Amino acid sequence: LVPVYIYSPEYVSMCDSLAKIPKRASMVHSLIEAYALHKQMRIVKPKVASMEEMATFHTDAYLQHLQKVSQEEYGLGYLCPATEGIFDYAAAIGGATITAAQCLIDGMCKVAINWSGGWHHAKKDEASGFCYLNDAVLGILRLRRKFERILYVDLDLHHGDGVEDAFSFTSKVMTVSLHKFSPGFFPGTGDVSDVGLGKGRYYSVNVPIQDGIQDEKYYQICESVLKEVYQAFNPKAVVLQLGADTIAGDPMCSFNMTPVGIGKCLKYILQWQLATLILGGGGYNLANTARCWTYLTGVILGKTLSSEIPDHEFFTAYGPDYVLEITPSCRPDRNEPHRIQQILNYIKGNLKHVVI
Ligand SMILES: CN(C)c1ccc(C(=O)NCCCCCCC(=O)NO)cc1
Ligand SMILES: [Co+2]
Ligand SMILES: [K+]
Ligand SMILES: [K+]
Repeated sequence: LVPVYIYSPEYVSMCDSLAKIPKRASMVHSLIEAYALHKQMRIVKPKVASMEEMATFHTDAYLQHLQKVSQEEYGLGYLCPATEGIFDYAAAIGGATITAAQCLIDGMCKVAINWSGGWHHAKKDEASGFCYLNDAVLGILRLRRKFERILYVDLDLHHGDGVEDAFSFTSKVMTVSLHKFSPGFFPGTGDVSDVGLGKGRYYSVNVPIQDGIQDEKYYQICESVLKEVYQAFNPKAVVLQLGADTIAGDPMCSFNMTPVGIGKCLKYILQWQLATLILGGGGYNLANTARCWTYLTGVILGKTLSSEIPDHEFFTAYGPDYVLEITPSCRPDRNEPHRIQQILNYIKGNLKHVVI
């Protein structure tokens, strides 16, 4: 049947509050609306995550803390300050991801979308990198009720450390993250020699990338890795994290990608035809993130979209040119193709240890 699109007016208003990405949620949805793609999807009201559902991953001590400070010392510092209503926004986004997982279980759909999810840094007892709750972990754990092996792919600019760590000692969930890996660059983990630990050894994969990667070399990397993971690990479902802080024009100022490069990655995964749970993440050039996740939504739906941005609530944000396409910046590509090749070999090596 048709892709699920998780959405409600109130969920969006809630996610709009998030101080680092104000009104992003409305922008993304408004743009998806303007292209009529919600017509071609099933809309499902997210449920709010209960206290017990969040404790499938997070500790009770953490969670009760989060709640208390939401009314008026678990990582709630500079990057995750303890503002009002944060407990509720966290529950909302957690429930939204879980809800999508549920839809995939009940075979309602083969793809389910929560663009406002993708909070990949949160730990069981600590906030991190703007992430107060790990919704990707919550959804993976929900998918494990039905699906034997889960692949978590993370294409955010940043290492999916929170999700990797949660599953670091298990062979039931494999984590693949492609990310900027550089001294000083958050969160600092996920060098190619990071493979997980114990029973989980070889069931974490990390691709370290330098500034200025563009669509071609990026897709070459991504395809090469996923092909191997697919053959070795033979996943029964995919949780996919598509943070748009990789996209040219983002103030993270790092990668030099366009949504076409990412959708080719998404297409690769989609052809496996598994239960796939699609998440957003970072993305701080707000119009650009909307263009990306709108385009990606086109891809999910095998639609080609018109190059001119329809008029809608946030049309002014798309000036001066009002086109869907993003132009690569002229920034240097810092990725030596030798280093990339050793990275790919090192991973191919690693993945030989994975036999199901
Ligand atoms: C005062 N000073 C010199 C500094 C203050 C903050 C940062 C920083 O960490 N910036 C990066 C914030 C991390 C965001 C990661 C969240 C994300 O998009 N994950 O996907 C650096 C220097
Ligand atoms: Co990010
Ligand atoms: K990543
Ligand atoms: K693992």
